[PDB]
Amino acid sequence: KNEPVLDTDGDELRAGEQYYVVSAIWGAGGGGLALGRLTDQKCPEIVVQRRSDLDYGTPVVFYNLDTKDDIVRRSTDLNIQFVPIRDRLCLTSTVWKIDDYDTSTGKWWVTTDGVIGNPSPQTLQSWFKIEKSGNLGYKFNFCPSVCESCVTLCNDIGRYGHDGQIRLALGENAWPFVFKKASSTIKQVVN
Amino acid sequence: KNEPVLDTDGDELRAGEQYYVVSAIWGAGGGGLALGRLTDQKCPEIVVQRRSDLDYGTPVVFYNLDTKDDIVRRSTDLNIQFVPIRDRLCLTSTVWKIDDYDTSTGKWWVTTDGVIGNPSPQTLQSWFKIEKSGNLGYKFNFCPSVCESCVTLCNDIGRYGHDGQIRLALGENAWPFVFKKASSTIKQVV
Ligand SMILES: [Zn+2]
Ligand SMILES: [Zn+2]
Ligand SMILES: [Zn+2]
Ligand SMILES: [Zn+2]
Ligand SMILES: [Zn+2]
Ligand SMILES: [Zn+2]
Ligand SMILES: [Zn+2]
Ligand SMILES: [Zn+2]
Ligand SMILES: [Zn+2]
Ligand SMILES: [Zn+2]
Ligand SMILES: [Zn+2]
Ligand SMILES: [Zn+2]
Ligand SMILES: [Zn+2]
Ligand SMILES: [Zn+2]
Ligand SMILES: [Zn+2]
Ligand SMILES: [Zn+2]
Ligand SMILES: [Zn+2]
Ligand SMILES: [Zn+2]
Repeated sequence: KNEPVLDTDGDELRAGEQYYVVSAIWGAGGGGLALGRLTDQKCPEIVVQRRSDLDYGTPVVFYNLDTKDDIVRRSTDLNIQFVPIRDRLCLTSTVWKIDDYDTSTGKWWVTTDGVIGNPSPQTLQSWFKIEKSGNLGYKFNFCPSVCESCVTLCNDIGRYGHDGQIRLALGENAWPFVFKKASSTIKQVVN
Repeated sequence: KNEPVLDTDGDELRAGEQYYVVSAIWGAGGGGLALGRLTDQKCPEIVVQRRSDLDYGTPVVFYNLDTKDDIVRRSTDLNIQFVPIRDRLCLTSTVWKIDDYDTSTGKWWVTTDGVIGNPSPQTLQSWFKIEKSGNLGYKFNFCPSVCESCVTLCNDIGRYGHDGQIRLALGENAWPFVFKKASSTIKQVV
């Protein structure tokens, strides 16, 4: 029942379709999201942002909580999965999830090896919401409500430098994004 | 400066002194807290509650954020450490800390191997608060203020049965406790 998330063409986002997640702020605001690697723990791959605003990164696909709903809506728990075109460097999943607290940095990082579906305590770390960010794009929000009796973090996602890369983590200042159709989705609006 | 936490004799808690942490609800509400262990895990030890209300468990000591304050006060971050009278089972610390999320239960357990002091992002999981719980004892709360920029859990601590034992975890319904001074030795000013 919530309002649909829109892409840069003004079209409602469709579950199951590929979208680049691109910073709503260009220049020093960077480009799109992608799979990255840390040298101390190369798998699972982490979520990073490309520094070049003309690099849209790797597309993601959204999976709704209600698998019957074709539309991606604001403020509704969903799973997010990178869909790389090239061969896998890691055998962990490319599904986003919130990591365990990192004492070395004070951060709750967005990483991968998440799980699709099965809303439950077991999958709590894999559920994200998309929220409107004022009048400038959207933000990711980790505040799952799939388990009413579970204590959870409830916080927006920002971007933070670590080891020379731009990572995503829970933080006080959300980073805004827009959604751009990947080539496979552009085919869906043309005959 | 917030109001002091009081023990069962009406005396303020002092840092470094040993206190049993005993359920304010007796009978089916159980007894005091103690070090325990899991089946697959001997180390670090976990925080458990004794089922018998005349078993006060293992005493704890409190460490203040500011090492100069000797009084334990409500709604202030502190470290909590078991001081067992029995041989250690582990080389890990007996300092309380919030565990990593347990996907198999949906719980954020209170465990040990925490750290004393050094309020920082590195030690964030080791800082607890004591709050009044209405007309019946005190509750523990995990909601550290030691790192203003850090994102943190912020929740009361309840008691939950798992795998035959009574554990503590973050939860919506806090469990109430009182503090019984453990030793009959002289109350010496630090
Ligand atoms: Zn439309
Ligand atoms: Zn249109
Ligand atoms: Zn290293
Ligand atoms: Zn590039
Ligand atoms: Zn439906
Ligand atoms: Zn991890
Ligand atoms: Zn680290
Ligand atoms: Zn690193
Ligand atoms: Zn105050
Ligand atoms: Zn008063
Ligand atoms: Zn006194
Ligand atoms: Zn007094
Ligand atoms: Zn002072
Ligand atoms: Zn240790
Ligand atoms: Zn642990
Ligand atoms: Zn750890
Ligand atoms: Zn488990
Ligand atoms: Zn179980």
